[PDB]
Amino acid sequence: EWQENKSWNAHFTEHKSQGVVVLWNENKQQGFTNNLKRANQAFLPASTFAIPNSLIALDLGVVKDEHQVFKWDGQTRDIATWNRDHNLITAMKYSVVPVYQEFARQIGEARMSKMLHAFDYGNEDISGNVDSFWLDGGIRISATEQISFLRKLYHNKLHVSERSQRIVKQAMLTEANGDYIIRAKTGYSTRIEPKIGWWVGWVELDDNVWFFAMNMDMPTSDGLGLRQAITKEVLKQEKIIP
Amino acid sequence: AKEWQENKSWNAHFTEHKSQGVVVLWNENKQQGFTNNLKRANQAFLPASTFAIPNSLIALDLGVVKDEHQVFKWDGQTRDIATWNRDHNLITAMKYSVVPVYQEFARQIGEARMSKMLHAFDYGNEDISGNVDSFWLDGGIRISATEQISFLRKLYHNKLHVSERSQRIVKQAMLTEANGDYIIRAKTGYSTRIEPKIGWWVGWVELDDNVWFFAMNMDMPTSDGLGLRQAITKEVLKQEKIIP
Ligand SMILES: *C(=O)[C@@H]([C@@H]1N=C(C(=O)O)[C@H](S[C@@H]2CN[C@H](CNS(N)(=O)=O)C2)[C@@H]1C)[C@@H](C)O
Ligand SMILES: *C(=O)[C@@H]([C@@H]1N=C(C(=O)O)[C@H](S[C@@H]2CN[C@H](CNS(N)(=O)=O)C2)[C@@H]1C)[C@@H](C)O
Ligand SMILES: [Cl-]
Ligand SMILES: [Cl-]
Repeated sequence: EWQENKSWNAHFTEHKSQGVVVLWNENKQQGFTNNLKRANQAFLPASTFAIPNSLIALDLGVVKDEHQVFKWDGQTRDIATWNRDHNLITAMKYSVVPVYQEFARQIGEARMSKMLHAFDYGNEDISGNVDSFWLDGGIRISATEQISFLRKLYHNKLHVSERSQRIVKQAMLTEANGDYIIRAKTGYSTRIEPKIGWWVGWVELDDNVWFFAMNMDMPTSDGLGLRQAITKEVLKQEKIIP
Repeated sequence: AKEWQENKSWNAHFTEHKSQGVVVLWNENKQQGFTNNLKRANQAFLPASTFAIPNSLIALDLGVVKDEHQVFKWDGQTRDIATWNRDHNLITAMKYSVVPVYQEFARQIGEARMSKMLHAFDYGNEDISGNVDSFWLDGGIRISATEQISFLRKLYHNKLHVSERSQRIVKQAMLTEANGDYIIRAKTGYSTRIEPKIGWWVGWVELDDNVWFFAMNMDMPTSDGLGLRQAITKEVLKQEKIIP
């Protein structure tokens, strides 16, 4: 079942914001959200598209492994961490769009369309060329749809190799300590309103996994740390992390 | 290949705690090694719970362990470490150093396959003499800090003669710490059945642009000092500007 817990709206309104958190308790097969409507509204994925793009690139051999180096093209872009050589791990850490656009061009439109359909990722009616559609609004996805996709990835159930799925889950590693492991991907959609932040992923515990997907209003880049901070406040409230 | 560099200033991090030991570092990009004590870096000890790394690789490659979700049920014997008295999988068995799970792996692998695969891994002295389910606690096997690094470099590069999948699963199980600055994959040990009683910590630090392998051991006359395995290692990594 799904349970709506409107008490989590306080974690957004404390920051003069609005958003949705969606949680899924894998052991109990139960979901929770503050806003069932916004949980099911589709937003541009922005940098969260790094997950399916990386899976497809690895499965087709566009990317050999997580050590392959994608050289900087020497064009200075306005995110400083993009202006250097990357591998699949650092490209995900720094959300390096130009690396992902070269992956997409090599995948090509036909194989990209077929794979996203196989993954049941995003809307049926995608539009835009293969290096741009995932930046310019040609694909969108909801927080509940991000959870369903991430559950398939966690269980190695996507229609790509087990190896591809294991490598991308390695690249998603964000935090680990003696209490929990978080595998996740941030996003920040700026090209089309509403400007939003994403954080999608899961928390591994000794005896359970909690999937999460959040998006929130992001009128300026000043608020970007709230993607992780508000999510962690909800996880702490629900006793998932200490 | 390149000369080991000795840095005796690291001894201060041991003597601060009235302790003695060795830290060995390997800079992968530069193919350069560093230690406070070249002699002790080459001294071979029982691996104790550091053996969980090769034991898990062999169990996965032979199909004794299907994957990292397979549950190893508690046998119902109450042991003195409370976290052992519960069901485990390959991830939690490594986190809690659950010897009874690893002893079941070793019995299913058996003496012959265990001896052959440690030979294939070039692991320490390759000697499994003793009980098939305790030789890494009180039998003949011995490995040095430098030998631990040689083994871990092969694992990092998927160069051991087991499947790539087996190597990726064990590296997942070794995950110890991750933040925006670094990832540590590592395994603790504490050898208490045979003198000298020692602590171990072996593994690597992944940075954006390099990997630093480490192997440390130290005298551990009482369980008091077990946190020094990680704390002394991190003081050295901080001194060398590897972590903040
Ligand atoms: C993905 O969604 C986009 C990228 N994701 C970004 C992110 O890191 O969240 C970056 S924005 C980057 C963050 N660090 C720089 C400075 N932040 S600050 N000090 O101004 O608050 C800017 C980028 C948008 C992808 C689609 O571009
Ligand atoms: C592996 O080498 C041995 C195991 N390694 C352990 C470890 O924690 O490093 C456990 S010892 C663990 C720590 N806390 C309990 C002991 N007392 S305390 N709270 O002071 O640390 C249990 C175990 C020895 C394996 C061969 O047994
Ligand atoms: Cl990992
Ligand atoms: Cl063990």
